[PDB]
Amino acid sequence: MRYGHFDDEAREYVITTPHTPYPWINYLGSEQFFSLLSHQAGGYSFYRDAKMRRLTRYRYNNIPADAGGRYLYVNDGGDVWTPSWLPVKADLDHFEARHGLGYSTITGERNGVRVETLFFVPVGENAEVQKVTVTNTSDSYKSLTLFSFVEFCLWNAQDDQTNYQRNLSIGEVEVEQESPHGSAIYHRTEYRERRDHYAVFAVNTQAEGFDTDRDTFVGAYNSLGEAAVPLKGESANSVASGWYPIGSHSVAVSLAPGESRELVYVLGYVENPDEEKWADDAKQVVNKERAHALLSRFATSEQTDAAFAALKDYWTDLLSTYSVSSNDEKLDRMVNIWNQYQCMVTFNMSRSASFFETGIGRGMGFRDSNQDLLGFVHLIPERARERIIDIASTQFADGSAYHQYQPLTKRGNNDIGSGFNDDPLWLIAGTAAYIKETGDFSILDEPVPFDNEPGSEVPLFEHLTRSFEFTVTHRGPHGLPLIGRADWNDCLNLNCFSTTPGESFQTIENQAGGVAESTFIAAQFVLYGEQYAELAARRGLADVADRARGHVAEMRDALLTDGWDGSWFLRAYDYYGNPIGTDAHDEGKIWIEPQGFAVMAGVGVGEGPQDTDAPAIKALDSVNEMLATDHGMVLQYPAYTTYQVHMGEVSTYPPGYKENGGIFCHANPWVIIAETVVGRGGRAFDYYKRITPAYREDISDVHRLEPYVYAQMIAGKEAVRHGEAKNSWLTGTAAWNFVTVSQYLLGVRPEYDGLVVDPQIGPDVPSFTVTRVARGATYEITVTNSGTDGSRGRLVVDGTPVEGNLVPYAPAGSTVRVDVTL
Amino acid sequence: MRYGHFDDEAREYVITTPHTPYPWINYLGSEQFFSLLSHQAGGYSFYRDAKMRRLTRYRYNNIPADAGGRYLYVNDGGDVWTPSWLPVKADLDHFEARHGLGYSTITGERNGVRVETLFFVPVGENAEVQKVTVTNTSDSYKSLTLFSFVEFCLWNAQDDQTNYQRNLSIGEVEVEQESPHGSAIYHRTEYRERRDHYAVFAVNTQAEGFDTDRDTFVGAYNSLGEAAVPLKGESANSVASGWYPIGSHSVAVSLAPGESRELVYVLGYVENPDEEKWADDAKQVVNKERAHALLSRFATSEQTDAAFAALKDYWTDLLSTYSVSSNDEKLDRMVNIWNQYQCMVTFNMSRSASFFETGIGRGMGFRDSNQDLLGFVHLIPERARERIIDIASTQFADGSAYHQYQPLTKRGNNDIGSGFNDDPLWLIAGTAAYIKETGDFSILDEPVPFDNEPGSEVPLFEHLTRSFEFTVTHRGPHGLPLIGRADWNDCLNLNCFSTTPGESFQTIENQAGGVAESTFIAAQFVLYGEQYAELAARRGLADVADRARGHVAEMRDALLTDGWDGSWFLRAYDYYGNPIGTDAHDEGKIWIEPQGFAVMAGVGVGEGPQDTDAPAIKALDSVNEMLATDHGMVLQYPAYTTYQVHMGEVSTYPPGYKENGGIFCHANPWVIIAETVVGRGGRAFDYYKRITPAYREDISDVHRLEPYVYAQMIAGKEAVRHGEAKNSWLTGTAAWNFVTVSQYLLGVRPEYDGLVVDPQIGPDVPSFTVTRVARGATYEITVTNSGTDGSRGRLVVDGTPVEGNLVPYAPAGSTVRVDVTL
Ligand SMILES: OC[C@H]1O[C@@H](O[C@H]2[C@H](O)[C@@H](O)[C@H](O)O[C@@H]2CO)[C@H](O)[C@@H](O)[C@@H]1O
Ligand SMILES: OC[C@H]1O[C@@H](O[C@H]2[C@H](O)[C@@H](O)[C@H](O)O[C@@H]2CO)[C@H](O)[C@@H](O)[C@@H]1O
Repeated sequence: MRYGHFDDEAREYVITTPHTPYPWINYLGSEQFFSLLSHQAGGYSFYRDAKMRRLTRYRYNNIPADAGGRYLYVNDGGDVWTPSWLPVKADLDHFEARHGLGYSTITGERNGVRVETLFFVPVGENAEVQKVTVTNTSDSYKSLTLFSFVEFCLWNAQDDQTNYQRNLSIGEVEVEQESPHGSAIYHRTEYRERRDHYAVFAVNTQAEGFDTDRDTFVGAYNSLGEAAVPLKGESANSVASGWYPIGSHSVAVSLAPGESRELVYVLGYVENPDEEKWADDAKQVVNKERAHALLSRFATSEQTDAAFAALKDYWTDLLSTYSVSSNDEKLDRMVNIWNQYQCMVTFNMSRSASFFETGIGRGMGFRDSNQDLLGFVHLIPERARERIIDIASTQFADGSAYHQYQPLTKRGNNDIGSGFNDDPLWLIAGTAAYIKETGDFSILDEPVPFDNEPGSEVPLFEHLTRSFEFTVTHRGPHGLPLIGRADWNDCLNLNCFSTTPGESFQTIENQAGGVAESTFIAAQFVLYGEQYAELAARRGLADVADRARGHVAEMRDALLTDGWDGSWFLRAYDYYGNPIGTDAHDEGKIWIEPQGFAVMAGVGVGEGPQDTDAPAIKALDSVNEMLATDHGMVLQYPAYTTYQVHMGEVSTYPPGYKENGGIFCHANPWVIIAETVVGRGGRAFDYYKRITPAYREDISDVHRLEPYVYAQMIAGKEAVRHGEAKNSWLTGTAAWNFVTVSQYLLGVRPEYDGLVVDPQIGPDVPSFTVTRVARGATYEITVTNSGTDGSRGRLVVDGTPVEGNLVPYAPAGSTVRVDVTL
Repeated sequence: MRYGHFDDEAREYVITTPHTPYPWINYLGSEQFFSLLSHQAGGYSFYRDAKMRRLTRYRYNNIPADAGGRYLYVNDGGDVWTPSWLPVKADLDHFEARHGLGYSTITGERNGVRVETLFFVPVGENAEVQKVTVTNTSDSYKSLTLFSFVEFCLWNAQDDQTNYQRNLSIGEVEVEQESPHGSAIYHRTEYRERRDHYAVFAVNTQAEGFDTDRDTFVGAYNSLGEAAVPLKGESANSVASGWYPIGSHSVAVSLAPGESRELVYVLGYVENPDEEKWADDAKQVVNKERAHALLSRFATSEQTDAAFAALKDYWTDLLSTYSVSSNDEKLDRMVNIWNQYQCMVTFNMSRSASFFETGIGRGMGFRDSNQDLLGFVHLIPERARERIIDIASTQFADGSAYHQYQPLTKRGNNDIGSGFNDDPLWLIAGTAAYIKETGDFSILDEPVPFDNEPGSEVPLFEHLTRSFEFTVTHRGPHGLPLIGRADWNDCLNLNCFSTTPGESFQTIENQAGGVAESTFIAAQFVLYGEQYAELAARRGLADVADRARGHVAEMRDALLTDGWDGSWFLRAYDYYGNPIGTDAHDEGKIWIEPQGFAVMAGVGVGEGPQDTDAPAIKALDSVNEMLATDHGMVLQYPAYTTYQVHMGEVSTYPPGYKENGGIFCHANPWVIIAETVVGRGGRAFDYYKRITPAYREDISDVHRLEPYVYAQMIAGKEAVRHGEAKNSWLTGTAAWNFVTVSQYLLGVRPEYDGLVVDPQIGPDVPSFTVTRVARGATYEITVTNSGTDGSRGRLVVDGTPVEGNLVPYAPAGSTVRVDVTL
């Protein structure tokens, strides 16, 4: 199956039909106000946060899945149809949806009329802009009347979705048909309350009608695709007290054959200071200064078109700092465009919102973002520097770290689990990278506070220390670090033991005590121990850059003595000291995570890939023998047939699903560089094209999802719908896979002291040109691949031959030639 | 407008059409497993708790509102229609829905075929039973194939509704078409987990088909009313791994004209002990012992019909202990049947679940139930005695009381507000009543624990004490009690002061400090102070029955000195000591609550109703002048045009809505007995028929709701949709209105020492016969009304004339004649 294709030259994914398997969406807006739009126009919009400021209403778990998005109702002499197809689901002459960078296009054609919409949230404007181009393709005349639809969300998801007792009575909105530039509306529910803000919906034509109550608009005994006003041929011009409010404007267009009209809408998170909140001393009308302007800069096609480019350039500039030329377009589009893109949504989304994220329970994770930053520091160091400090601030003076944080209020959340003992080291992982990208040792000296509590601020370095030493303090009799609530994945909870339903495994209570340990953590800390022992050293804290350096080794050395199976690494030593993931169990002998993660860190790594006396090698050989799937590497194997009380949420999952014998994309990219690390270039790549969606276009139907995005969860060999990927769009895999090709496969990877060129792509890719902007200097890396396992590139920089993996950092505005053969 | 009528003789409300304004529902099941069914069959089912054990999926905020209930798909030679009309919304020949006591009937007729369903949850069976009677009314032959639908809810609402990341992968279910008695299914999602339970769906015929995945059943690009399998003429026999699972069974029926077939379904919260959980040592199949039986007792029409009666009798017995004979059927049906019924749903529902209650955030309230018990002690004292102890147990040794409690785990909840300073006295209000009903001073000596914490248990008396003295400790410079988070209604939060959105006013933080006081509380405590000073006295704690007695008076006396406006009672003294609800403000001078509640308690009450020098009188005169509406008495007046920072959630509401100038039914019945208390019988009644739905049948369209139920919130004079009632079905008004007629209007009201007959019904009702079962003896109260304001009844018990309002308690099996003229 296939439903579209990639148009690289245009930097976009094209879709043939609305009969996609599952709704495929794009993420609009990269700064403060993002919108989510299904190729069906289905989806919704929010400012900063969607838990709290959900501009508009979406309903998951819908029948059919996803009826309800931004819609245009069109009546052609009693004919009502929508190009979104949804909701009316009409017979279309032609249809197509193209995803873009910051935007998407929806175009629909029924009965001699063409409606095309441009969807985009443009830069600087906390508003989703829409540019319509209803064009008439008929010899005859078409005289149409157009209905625009939207369903506001009363600003708050948890309260809105779920709490109707207070909620149905607060829905007051204002109308202003005679607006300066056209005619609009202003959802202001709760504004009389503490709110000093609202949303604006408009069109740039004097609307000859409108509506602001849904039932009024659609009438009872009804569906969306059966909307009542669009069929009546005009608008009931409802006005709302209570219940659910929507925005609409009645518009008619008359167009000679081929004739056309342009219509621009403007949905905006409009907002005022408190003082100028009111147009009254009554305080009964909303200040509309800051919204008149809004719809004011977006009131022609010249401006809407003008904006379209602005961002195009925005992305267009944006992709430069890393790009590629090769034979494997499949590769190219994903690094170049679509993956570097998928990387971005995450920087901003954390894992808050997706179509699998109700984006209520989830703000931004400490762990998901620190790992998210890697994928992003190179997109925009400046923006990134802040996150480090925004995320670091959710740091306890304990060293212990807020599992996550509420995006909007920028404050810690205990809402979803607590006591995850690996978090603390993340800080170092993403952070240490900042500097590699920039050389900015400035951020260490920035002062970062503890828990957001003022007066506590310390240079960000203490946040690196605290977390480093959190482990050192917190480890088990094996010298192995403690798992607590969990290492990485939250499905491994040794200290839970629970038979009473109704309590999530992440909120559920965690029992005091243990001798319990994670080898996945120990692994990470052997990577990051050094991450900070060094940065601390360049600090001139030489005496404490060794202590730190030493604690890794006790730990380096205790991760082979005590976490080794002579074939693979132990998943963990559970609660009373017994192990987990030994060959000594029926189910779950091999767990992929210490495996990939302990080789990236370099543990048990020998002379070459030829040498098989290297635990590195034995360790990967096996995931190869055991975990590895054609679609990717299941988390561990085999999955469970019974509920391991002692472990936690892990076995709750049927076999083949998720953290239970499911392919956890995220876990996968960790192992690849292990292949590269190891020198098994050919293998890694095979892995990377394995869990990779560039190469996804093939069986769009196996996936049922977006062929352009790294989706956590592609179903397991054990499961019936294996090759079933869910939760696309918001997986650290976006950030961790870019990494690999960024830095380990295409081996263009930075350091504090120079740019390191070291490819390991297997023979599949024999030639490429990587251009990476570093420190202002462009590096043009033309490379010759011949594929020897354990082969390496020799560098010839600027015509002269050099030693190292390394290139000296070059003065800006300078352009530098690297040639490396391997 | 009107859409049905009352059929008293049958004890049921009948409906003509599915084109009701808003969905009208009934509550099935009175013990452990209740289901909610819209007359459209729309709704859902749960065991004990619906937050946690939602058997099946409902979606609020649906378009149209409420597509999705229990549905039967019928195909008549390629013709698919549903009698629920919903979801397919087809053209019906004839249609009708009758609500019942514990059940409802849905009957639909299209194209020469008749399908009638009986819906009921029967006694002892934690299952909703369905009895279908597809009958053919045609001269020709109809050969049909029938599809039954249901959409399971993965047991947990908060997790299910909102949390799709883990959720879509756990949906494993089992099928067994060849079941002993017919063919069925067993939603067992999470069962491999801590669950030791599940649900069973069946029919009693070998099903010639089935389905257990929704999309599979309906296919994509689809709605419910456009289900895909019902149209194909057979079932895809889906089986589910992950996603949303449903239950269906393919059934065909062939019937001569007038010929008919009977079909019984059985949806059940089936459950096992842990040990016998498994049919395997594999633990990969669900024990089905306890479910085979389930569908086993319900596998003929003889048993289904047999059960129908059992409960009919159940209610049928149930209404005896209080009933009436009069001219005002309008009155009769509500006391007798429909109100005493509405009373019951509440005992069980608290305010957890309604169609306005997502029934996730809300378990059972301390305050809503204590007040709920009043309405119910007489239905079933035994059941009631436990609640007192179940609810009392959510009592802090502080005296301070858990605002509410999680129904299922039976434990306190801080989820929704905390620090409500009136709660504590509720305990006395409902509890003291227990005894009046029964004489059971046993419950005081029951031992009730504190916070559910063992070892703390004390006779329930300390729970009466604690709460009594909680106030005494907690009062303001006026000697008035403190409001804290709130008195009664949660919209009056003096100590909040908040301009930052996103925090509910009940969870939001409450500021330490105050001189803030509620007069509504003070009022209550003057009613309950005595409630317990006496019970304590009959204890022989005479020395402490006076201290207690005294604290009322300081308080009786401080409620007129300090809470009086010479016209009405002060709503409260706010945070720095300034008052609220004085005639001294533009908005909100008169607040109905101290008014009704301070006259029920008897404060400022004079010689008669003629006397107008009585604050009682001035106080009600005014609510009459100010608050009183044709539809009922708005909470206070006038409502707000601006947000009183100091007050809290109160002004967030537009004028005319809810706790803001909205008719708060609940507040209303408090005042009536004030009229009765006062002697203004004629007025009270006028009030009671005023906010009363018996008399609701009139303009079914003003209400948009169930004409048989007390709905909190009927919109205000100030609001546009005034006469708009929302949130029907779960208002303490059900419990508090029964009270009034129970005890004050029809004046058949109990005490510790005898039965008190004292009507005050105004002249509208000149004659009645009340039969009330007390202490085993039936009391037949034939009464003669002539209506003098301040008139009273003289009693002639058993032919001989007596003095008092009082009748001596009569030895059981005895029947007693009361004649009273007034
Ligand atoms: O476990 C891997 C990754 O999962 C994230 O936790 C999720 C997880 O995705 C899901 O499979 C499980 O069912 O629910 C939890 C909810 O938190 C988490 O964000 C990461 O820390 C973790 O590494
Ligand atoms: O306030 C009266 C009654 O209301 C209940 O609190 C509700 C209330 O119904 C609603 O109008 C407000 O918007 O929300 C709160 C949520 O708790 C409460 O159950 C009662 O205590 C109270 O007397």
